[PDB]
Amino acid sequence: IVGGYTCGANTVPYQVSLNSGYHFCGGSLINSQWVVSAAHCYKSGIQVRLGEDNINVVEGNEQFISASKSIVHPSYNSNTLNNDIMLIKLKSAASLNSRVASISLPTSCASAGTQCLISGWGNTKSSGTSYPDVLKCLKAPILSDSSCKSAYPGQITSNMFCAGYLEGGKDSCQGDSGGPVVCSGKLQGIVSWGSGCAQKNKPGVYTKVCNYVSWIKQTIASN
Ligand SMILES: NC(=[NH2+])N1CCCCC1
Ligand SMILES: [Ca+2]
Repeated sequence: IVGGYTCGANTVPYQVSLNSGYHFCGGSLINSQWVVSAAHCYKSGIQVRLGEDNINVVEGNEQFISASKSIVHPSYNSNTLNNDIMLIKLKSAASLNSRVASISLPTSCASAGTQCLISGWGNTKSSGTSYPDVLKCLKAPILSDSSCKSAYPGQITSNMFCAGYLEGGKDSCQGDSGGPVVCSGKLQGIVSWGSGCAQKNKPGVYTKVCNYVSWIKQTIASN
């Protein structure tokens, strides 16, 4: 997260870290057995880390649970990142508490101008590299589809939206992928892609979760 702030420990209790020997992506807990992330975060051997603040220190509220299965969206296109969403099932259910909590799925799509909370352990610099140990947060509005498509001609589908600031300085970044965009208490986005980080006229691009609720619910009910 570039241009954000330190969330505070466990203040984003649905935020998970995906670990394969190291943190490599975020995700969101949607019930005690299932996490939503980005398809471009797919790999085998994922351990889901819940209750994290400092990802380099055991602080006492963590749960580390291996994934038993991962399901990439059937229509995911790795060239274009269309349908950049996957589901991860936990081998054992998480123990839900104030610091390990699920986030609700949308009942409809959110409007442009709605303010959202984006979070992750990704790079905090727009030129160069610095990774935080603790979770970072950014408040950012959903941008109009026209400003999104103007920034990325030919690349935006109906399964994507932009959020952030056209003036630059505030954005998600490498290592935030797969993590949440929450608006009005609902998981509306997944950190997906962008051009650089926090650059002018290049807002972040997010998977549009409201298009996937039926797929999510049916997939988890059958797996
Ligand atoms: N929002 C961005 N600029 N991103 C998304 C996360 C990966 C790097 C590009
Ligand atoms: Ca920790």
